[PDB]
Amino acid sequence: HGSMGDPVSRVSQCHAEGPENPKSAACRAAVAAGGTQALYDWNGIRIGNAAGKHQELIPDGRLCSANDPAFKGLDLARADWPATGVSSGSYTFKYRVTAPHKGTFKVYLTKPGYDPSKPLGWGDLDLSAPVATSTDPVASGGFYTFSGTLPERSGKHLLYAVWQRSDSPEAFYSCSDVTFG
Ligand SMILES: [Cu+2]
Ligand code: NA
Repeated sequence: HGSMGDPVSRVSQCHAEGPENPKSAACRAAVAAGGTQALYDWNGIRIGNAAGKHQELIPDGRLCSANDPAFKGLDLARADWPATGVSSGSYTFKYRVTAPHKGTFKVYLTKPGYDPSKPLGWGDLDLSAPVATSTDPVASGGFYTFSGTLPERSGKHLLYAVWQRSDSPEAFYSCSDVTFG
């Protein structure tokens, strides 16, 4: 259980605003669409029986909720999700982990031309060249820390992190909004 901490996941960012009266238009829309409970369960975007079949199990437009209706407010195609500013180059990812598990993280970045006003699909992600991978990182202080590389990009983008357990078919999913502008 967990979610991306740096760059902060969309679910954790809405939680940090105060789920009962969010600050941003985007998080207010997420709560009107899917309720406040999702934000308290920020560490629980999961598929119990994924077994590496992410693209088979998760429809386009359902990546940020992992096709769980509880999290459907996170699927909105907003141009205005609050975003972490990033730059191309080496990057130290921090994944906020509330329950450690053996397994592998892969982090994918949207392709050039990404339009956040359209639903997120697998086709929008560069799945052939993950920006980071980490197998069995060591939890410390409530985080996994692992490095990768953000490639050259120009404007609004999204990072999609898949955490597949190795002792279990369960996986966890995180989308983080970023901008290179
Ligand atoms: Cu867990
Ligand atoms: Na975005």
